[PDB]
Amino acid sequence: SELIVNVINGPNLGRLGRREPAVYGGTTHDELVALIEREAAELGLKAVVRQSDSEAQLLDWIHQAADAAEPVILNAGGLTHTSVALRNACAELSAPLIEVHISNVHAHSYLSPIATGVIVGLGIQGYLLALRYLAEHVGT
Amino acid sequence: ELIVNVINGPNLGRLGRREPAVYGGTTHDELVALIEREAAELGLKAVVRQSDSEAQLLDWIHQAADAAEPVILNAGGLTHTSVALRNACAELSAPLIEVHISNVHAREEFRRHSYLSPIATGVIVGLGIQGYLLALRYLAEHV
Ligand SMILES: O=C1[C@@H](O)[C@H](O)C[C@](O)(C(=O)O)[C@@H]1Cc1c(F)c(F)c(F)c(F)c1F
Ligand SMILES: O=C1[C@@H](O)[C@H](O)C[C@](O)(C(=O)O)[C@@H]1Cc1c(F)c(F)c(F)c(F)c1F
Ligand SMILES: O=C1[C@@H](O)[C@H](O)C[C@](O)(C(=O)O)[C@@H]1Cc1c(F)c(F)c(F)c(F)c1F
Ligand SMILES: O=C(O)c1ccc(O)c(O)c1Cc1c(F)c(F)c(F)c(F)c1F
Ligand SMILES: [Cl-]
Ligand SMILES: [Cl-]
Ligand code: NA
Repeated sequence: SELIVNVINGPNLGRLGRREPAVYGGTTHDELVALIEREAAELGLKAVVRQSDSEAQLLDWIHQAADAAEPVILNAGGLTHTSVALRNACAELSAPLIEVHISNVHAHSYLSPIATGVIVGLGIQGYLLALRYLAEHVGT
Repeated sequence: ELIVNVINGPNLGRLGRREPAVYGGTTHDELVALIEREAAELGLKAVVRQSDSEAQLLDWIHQAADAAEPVILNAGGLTHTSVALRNACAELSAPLIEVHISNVHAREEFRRHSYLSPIATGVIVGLGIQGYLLALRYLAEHV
């Protein structure tokens, strides 16, 4: 069966493509969802791509990915340097966790120390590169 | 076509020989071939070089700066320890992608941080040797 991958975007990402397109790119979150779904499907993956500004909703999704042993690509957005609850929930995942940021945040994520790996600064392509890693490192 | 420089620092010459259970069984020589194959596939040329010498790495980075070529850099044992390397990289006009095989944020970061991360285009850590191939894909799509 095709590998289910959850792609979770946190606060601010709802404004992707609308807010500061000269910094984070012109692609909207809707277009990002479609691009990720297409590329995942090409790789034999099923991407479940969601955005929320609610910490509670993000935790809720992470908990389901934990129980289901499904990989997660997480861009915590505005919660990246603030939510300990996200860190704590992600610590319970039993499949890979790839943290992704569009911009190079380094120019102290709670998530990075507990993620499998991290991709930052590579734009929206970072999500696609994370998919390609998972396609090669998680089996069906 | 585009020429990409992959530069590997100290320790990376022992890839596949040192702690293969941690960094993988693929040797640096085999990594070169994997990178070369992927660059052929993507329509890029890749030059892959490794040295344990900081001075040698600085020379290669200065040369990439003068040539205006992109750099994929795994500073290896110099990651947390060479300001000079960062200064050299600051003069690169083409993209700079930092790659680490291991997730450096998980293993040994208490005080110390990568010097390169703030000035890199982007960073890939923890994705194993595939991280190099992923960085190549980024470069192919971006010039
Ligand atoms: O929401 C954020 C920032 O709070 C975070 O520090 C970086 C971040 O996670 C990233 O580079 O992916 C993301 C950056 C960011 C924004 F900061 C923002 F305001 C947006 F509208 C947006 F689409 C966007 F991607
Ligand atoms: O929370 C859920 C599921 O319980 C529901 O069946 C679908 C659902 O509401 C949706 O497609 O938006 C959502 C699916 C879902 C998950 F099931 C999940 F494990 C995630 F990690 C996740 F990000 C995600 F979006
Ligand atoms: O040389 C290093 C470490 O000194 C560095 O902290 C991380 C590092 O840059 C990375 O994960 O890519 C690299 C890790 C590492 C090693 F630490 C090492 F001893 C090797 F033989 C090796 F091949 C290797 F990749
Ligand atoms: O918030 C805490 O201090 C804490 C204390 C005791 C615990 O058993 C515990 O799990 C936490 C919360 C916590 C994590 F869940 C976790 F995954 C961490 F990496 C962490 F540092 C942490 F501290
Ligand atoms: Cl890609
Ligand atoms: Cl790949
Ligand atoms: Na495609």
